[PDB]
Amino acid sequence: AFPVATNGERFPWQELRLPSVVIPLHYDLFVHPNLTSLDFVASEKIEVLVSNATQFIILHSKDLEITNATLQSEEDSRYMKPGKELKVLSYPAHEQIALLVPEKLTPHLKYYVAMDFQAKLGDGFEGFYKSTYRTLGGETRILAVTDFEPTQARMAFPCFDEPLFKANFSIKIRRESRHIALSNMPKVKTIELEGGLLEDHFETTVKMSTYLVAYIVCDFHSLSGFTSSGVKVSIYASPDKRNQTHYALQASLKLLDFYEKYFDIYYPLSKLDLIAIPDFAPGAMENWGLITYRETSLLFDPKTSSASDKLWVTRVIAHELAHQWFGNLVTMEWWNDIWLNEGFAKYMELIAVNATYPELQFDDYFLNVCFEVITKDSLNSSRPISKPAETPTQIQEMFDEVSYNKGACILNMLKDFLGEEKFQKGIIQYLKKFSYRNAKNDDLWSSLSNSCLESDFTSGGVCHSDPKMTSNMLAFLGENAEVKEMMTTWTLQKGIPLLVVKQDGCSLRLQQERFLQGVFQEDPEWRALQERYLWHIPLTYSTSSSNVIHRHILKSKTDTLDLPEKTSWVKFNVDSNGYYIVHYEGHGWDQLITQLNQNHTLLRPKDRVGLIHDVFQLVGAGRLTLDKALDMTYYLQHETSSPALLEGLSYLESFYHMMDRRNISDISENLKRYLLQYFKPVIDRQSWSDKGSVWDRMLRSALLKLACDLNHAPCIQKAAELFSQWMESSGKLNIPTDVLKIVYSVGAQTTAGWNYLLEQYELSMSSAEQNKILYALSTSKHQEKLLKLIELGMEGKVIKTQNLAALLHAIARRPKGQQLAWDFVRENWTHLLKKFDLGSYDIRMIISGTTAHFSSKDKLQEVKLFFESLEAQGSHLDIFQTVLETITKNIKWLEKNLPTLRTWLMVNTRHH
Ligand SMILES: *[C@@H]1O[C@H](CO)[C@@H](O[C@@H]2O[C@H](CO)[C@@H](O[C@@H]3O[C@H](CO[C@H]4O[C@H](CO)[C@@H](O)[C@H](O)[C@@H]4O)[C@@H](O)[C@H](O[C@H]4O[C@H](CO)[C@@H](O)[C@H](O)[C@@H]4O)[C@@H]3O)[C@H](O)[C@H]2NC(C)=O)[C@H](O)[C@H]1NC(C)=O
Ligand SMILES: *[C@@H]1O[C@H](CO)[C@@H](O[C@@H]2O[C@H](CO)[C@@H](O[C@@H]3O[C@H](CO)[C@@H](O)[C@H](O)[C@@H]3O)[C@H](O)[C@H]2NC(C)=O)[C@H](O)[C@H]1NC(C)=O
Ligand SMILES: *[C@@H]1O[C@H](CO)[C@@H](O[C@@H]2O[C@H](CO)[C@@H](O[C@@H]3O[C@H](CO)[C@@H](O)[C@H](O)[C@@H]3O)[C@H](O)[C@H]2NC(C)=O)[C@H](O)[C@H]1NC(C)=O
Ligand SMILES: *[C@@H]1O[C@H](CO)[C@@H](O[C@@H]2O[C@H](CO)[C@@H](O[C@@H]3O[C@H](CO)[C@@H](O)[C@H](O)[C@@H]3O)[C@H](O)[C@H]2NC(C)=O)[C@H](O)[C@H]1NC(C)=O
Ligand SMILES: O=C(NO)[C@H](Cc1ccc(O)cc1)n1cc(CNS(=O)(=O)c2ccc(-c3ccccn3)s2)nn1
Ligand SMILES: *[C@@H]1O[C@H](CO)[C@@H](O[C@@H]2O[C@H](CO)[C@@H](O)[C@H](O)[C@H]2NC(C)=O)[C@H](O)[C@H]1NC(C)=O
Ligand SMILES: *[C@@H]1O[C@H](CO)[C@@H](O)[C@H](O)[C@H]1NC(C)=O
Ligand SMILES: *[C@@H]1O[C@H](CO)[C@@H](O)[C@H](O)[C@H]1NC(C)=O
Ligand SMILES: *[C@@H]1O[C@H](CO)[C@@H](O)[C@H](O)[C@H]1NC(C)=O
Ligand SMILES: *[C@@H]1O[C@H](CO)[C@@H](O)[C@H](O)[C@H]1NC(C)=O
Ligand SMILES: [Zn+2]
Repeated sequence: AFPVATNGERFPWQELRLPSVVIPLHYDLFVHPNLTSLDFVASEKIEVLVSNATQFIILHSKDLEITNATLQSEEDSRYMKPGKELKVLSYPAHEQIALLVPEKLTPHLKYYVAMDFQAKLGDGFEGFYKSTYRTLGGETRILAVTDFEPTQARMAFPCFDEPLFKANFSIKIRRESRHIALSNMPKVKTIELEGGLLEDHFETTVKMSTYLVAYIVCDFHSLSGFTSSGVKVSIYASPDKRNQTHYALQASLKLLDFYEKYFDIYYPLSKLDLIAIPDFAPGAMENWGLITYRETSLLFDPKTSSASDKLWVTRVIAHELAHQWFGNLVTMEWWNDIWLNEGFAKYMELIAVNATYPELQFDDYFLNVCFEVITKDSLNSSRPISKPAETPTQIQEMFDEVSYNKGACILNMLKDFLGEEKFQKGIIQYLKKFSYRNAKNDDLWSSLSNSCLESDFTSGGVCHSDPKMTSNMLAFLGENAEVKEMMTTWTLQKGIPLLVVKQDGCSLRLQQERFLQGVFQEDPEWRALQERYLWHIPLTYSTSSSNVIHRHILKSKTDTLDLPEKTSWVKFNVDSNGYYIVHYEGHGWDQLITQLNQNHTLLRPKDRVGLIHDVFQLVGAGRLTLDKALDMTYYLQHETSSPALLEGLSYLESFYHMMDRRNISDISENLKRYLLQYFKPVIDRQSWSDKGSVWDRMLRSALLKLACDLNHAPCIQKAAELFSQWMESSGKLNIPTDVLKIVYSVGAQTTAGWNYLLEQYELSMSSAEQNKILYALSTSKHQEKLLKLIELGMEGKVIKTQNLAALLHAIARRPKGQQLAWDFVRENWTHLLKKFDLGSYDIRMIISGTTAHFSSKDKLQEVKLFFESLEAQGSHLDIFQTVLETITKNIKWLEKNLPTLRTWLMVNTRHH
């Protein structure tokens, strides 16, 4: 048959997508939450318009007791005040309710749908839920906060919980006298009810999707300032943490300005609120006018927050602010095109931080975003940027490295192609065109391809007003359709192309092929995954003679350009701005490496980190033996650009940790030696201080951490000295932030230090400190402590459970812990599920956070079996395949190149 209701009747409607016959225009929403009962009583009146006559209305509701349902109208006199009662049937399987009407409704007539509902405050990071913080005095205090994206709005009021059903919202909220209440838009009025309660009436909203509605009740304080635009920006936090909001304010004002100018679009609201929520699963959520954060994302305290931390805090404020346009002013049509929000937001981070905090050096850190997402696009299990999704759980999965980074990287790839100007003018022509409504994937390429430059040029020139037929316009319309084709290739093909370059004297044979990790070229598995995959890759290259940047658009599977000067080497994808790996056949890889050991300044600094990255990724592909990737780090002795230095190193440091976790002592013991010597010079220049530039500071941290993990006797001596000095000061002497984490994890290696550290985790007012303390706590050798941390996190009283996920991962990466963590997950999967949504980001990082590092044929089968057991019940996530392929990639990489690592390091000890 078809759906059956809770009362055992029927649902008029069978799909989980909603019906487009009734569409909502306005929500009168009223919420009265009682915070000492931990429940809420609410009501709502939805002005709807029906386009096609109907017998039944369909909404979403979940875990919501509905206790009254009427229908009124002022255009259809049958439902004239008071109005006839409706009868509701709940179909909990699609999270839908059906309101059933007495008489067929009239097309083109507005009705008001009214419901009273109630529920207990949720206790789990979604919906309208409870949250606790700690005061400085030791008091513990409660607030209630909403988190809705993507589909939990339906858990706090009945509604049409899809983006595109955009409406206006009117919120009134009732509160005790000791609380305040915030929501999306500033408060108009506060009427005093008679018992002493208060009713906050909020300015009603501009048209917006449901997942963005927010309300909060709490007792936070705030610092306020104004933009040059006239917005009141206010950072809200726990009373005692108010100090820590100053930089949030500083940066968000500067940023909100920048965004307004760059988009040519004012922020539409009158207020903008940043609040720091103590219990909060995401990094932060872009509620229009009321942005919510983990404290670690928004709060900054200078005695304890690191300079990296400030870069982080500046990044997420950049990101959420960008959503005000990309997300709220323009929302994706459906969750397939979620990258239309996140992709653009991740990218604006870069332009906006670079624009407003050049000192934060964020342009040298953006290649990590692409590099990370690349190692997941090197597997078959990867998806494309736009993929269909229908159930809640699929939608949540849609928020991943792909939706965020691949989207942000191909954007930055597009910009280099079109140029900042022509890119900005296409962005404005899109946010302006789709303001207050929705846009699908294609719409974005359309307005970015039909972008005009220098305004309209001459009004009556090359743009839409009274244009002039010229052989430029036929190539402008031709170049416009060229780019709309090329991008659509990037957005619907999974994976990332690898371009093969062969230099045969003035002749370069270009080949493209999907890049694949843990699969060789001579294999049965490889030429069947080269199915139909072909991209329009906009190439770039500089030769060894001239610094000229040539630019060709390869649209074929083979192609040949002609080199005129025919010189020493040729570096493709200059500055690395293009989403693709280049591998040189012949002596190409050999010419470039010698160039690095001779000068190395003959290749621009981005070219280098691209090479370093490209090189090692290609031994993952079998296309290069490991001794040519290691041979490159020899020039790091002279390397002066910190980015290249740190990429080089991490690769080396990855290996050391791969050698531990297994017992590969002799190799691990030699990596330790090839690092501590041969990078001794640079390590020895490092201050134990916060003095220097941002990359100076970052490199000190990176390096001093390296030597103290490798038991380098001096470093561990000095970090100990600072630690006991700190503890013998009862916290009176300050440790420089940049060695703060290193000192705690050196001190943690003893039960004293450790127990003092755990005791001060519970007393610290700086969640930046607490986070560093946790890491240190996690680095303990005893499995007694490690497990106590784990259980403390489950409880959620001492270590708040929002950290459990990340805690498990710190433990599992370290050898004395990888097993404990993996055992704990399997022995508790059911229990862990009651706390998190399978498909929540928290679950996906517990699953891959304890399995991804595995690299032996035995562990693989534990997992394939554990995953199989999960699938058996109501369970399935894409992370299952990606974990497997990754462990596989590691097994292959170990057995193909381990003897070469072993032998390379042995050789090096001979020559020096
Ligand atoms: C969430 O729900 C909680 C309860 O679960 C509510 O808290 C209660 O709120 C009600 C109403 O605000 C309170 O009820 C009133 O309490 C008075 C007693 O207060 C004493 O306080 C001091 C002690 O220092 C004495 O000096 C004083 O004389 C009292 O002994 C009663 O006397 C009240 O009755 C009289 O006054 C009212 C006020 O106008 C009149 O209407 C009556 O006719 C009557 O003459 C009244 O019963 C109750 O005390 C609160 N309890 C607690 C523990 O706080 C929250 O208000 C609610 N919050 C929200 C947002 O909904
Ligand atoms: C629901 O939200 C929409 C926004 O998406 C509201 O539309 C906006 O309505 C206002 C006022 O009706 C328009 O303001 C303008 O102000 C100047 C001031 O003098 C006036 O001269 C203009 O003629 C205009 O009214 C605004 O342009 C409009 N914006 C959009 C995008 O439509 C709508 O009013 C909201 N509905 C309710 C019931 O609140
Ligand atoms: C990060 O911010 C800096 C600061 O604006 C950006 O650098 C600037 O980029 C613009 C456009 O790329 C430069 O304009 C052009 O410069 C070249 C240099 O010769 C010139 O020939 C062109 O005709 C044009 O004037 C601008 O000069 C440059 N400023 C500086 C100080 O370098 C940078 O682009 C930003 N990065 C990103 C990724 O947005
Ligand atoms: C690796 O290649 C770079 C680029 O050629 C080398 O830097 C360059 O070194 C030469 C000297 O061998 C410099 O020449 C000098 O130029 C000044 C005027 O600019 C002139 O007045 C002097 O009499 C002298 O001829 C050249 O300027 C310099 N390039 C830059 C940008 O400063 C680098 O030294 C090479 N690495 C080596 C040789 O180890
Ligand atoms: O950016 C957002 N919204 O626009 C945030 C997440 C965020 C905020 C600031 C950042 O600098 C980066 C990411 N966000 C997602 C959701 C609902 N989906 S979720 O599955 O529960 C989930 C949470 C976090 C997820 C994540 C986190 C890193 C990478 C990939 N993914 S994914 N709510 N807020
Ligand atoms: C909703 O109503 C509209 C308009 O009454 C329907 O649109 C008509 O559909 C028929 C079907 O072939 C066409 O021949 C007409 O030309 C359409 N007219 C208009 C004005 O759109 C629509 O099919 C109805 N859909 C549902 C699901 O009820
Ligand atoms: C539903 O509305 C009617 C209107 O007369 C009211 O009497 C009734 O108490 C309401 N139900 C509730 C508040 O649960
Ligand atoms: C916050 O700033 C004020 C002003 O200097 C100071 O009195 C207070 O002690 C500060 N608190 C912290 C934790 O820095
Ligand atoms: C690779 O992915 C494709 C499409 O997602 C799928 O058909 C194929 O089964 C995958 N490879 C393997 C070995 O299963
Ligand atoms: C490594 O080898 C030594 C040699 O006996 C052994 O005692 C130790 O337990 C091994 N470590 C692991 C993790 O197997
Ligand atoms: Zn986002």
